[PDB]
Amino acid sequence: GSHMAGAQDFVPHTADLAELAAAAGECRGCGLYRDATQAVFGAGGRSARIMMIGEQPGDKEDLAGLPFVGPAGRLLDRALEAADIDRDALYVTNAVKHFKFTRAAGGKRRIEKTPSRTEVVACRPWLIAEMTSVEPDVVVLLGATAAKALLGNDFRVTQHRGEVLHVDDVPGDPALVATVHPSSLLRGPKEERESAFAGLVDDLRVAADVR
Ligand code: SF4
Repeated sequence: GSHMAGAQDFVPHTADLAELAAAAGECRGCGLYRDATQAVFGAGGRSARIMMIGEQPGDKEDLAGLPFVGPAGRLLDRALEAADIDRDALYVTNAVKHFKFTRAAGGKRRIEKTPSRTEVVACRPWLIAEMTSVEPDVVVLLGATAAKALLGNDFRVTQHRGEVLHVDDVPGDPALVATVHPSSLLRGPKEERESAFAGLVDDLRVAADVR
């Protein structure tokens, strides 16, 4: 096998977020563009100092064209308010920008499926473009896929959670904070979810206090 070009062929020579988001709908960097409605790019402006990265769009994100609009987005807004963070002062995006899903005989119309490492690596040039555009001071990695996208396939959020990290190789050398994805707070033991929500708030407060 070989290392793929992925999305790089499709990223234009621009740091403008609107031009990048329009170009991302034309991306064929992996197979996910085929069945998805549209690219789900980031939301926010280049003056943000804090960038947050999730895994991929969900069903409602794919329909709306923006990240974190489903129930996960409600929980994200709850956490952000608890951490004194204005959502529109952030740039929020996802490691993978087309909805990966399965249809099914019966049941839900579209069932989210985990992006493979190949798709995360293929879509990573868009992340690099976004970080070049926004020049964030701190990046919050919401969940295991977003964290692995910038920190390595073998990165474990449980090993480093809440730490303020630096990778050798991300534009602008922001501080990075790996934390829980808000969707994980929709399922699991109730008191573990409340503990993990508190910890998410802690990690967000830490990210916002990074100078
Ligand atoms: S997922 Fe990322 S890489 Fe695959 S097609 Fe959509 S934009 Fe291009």
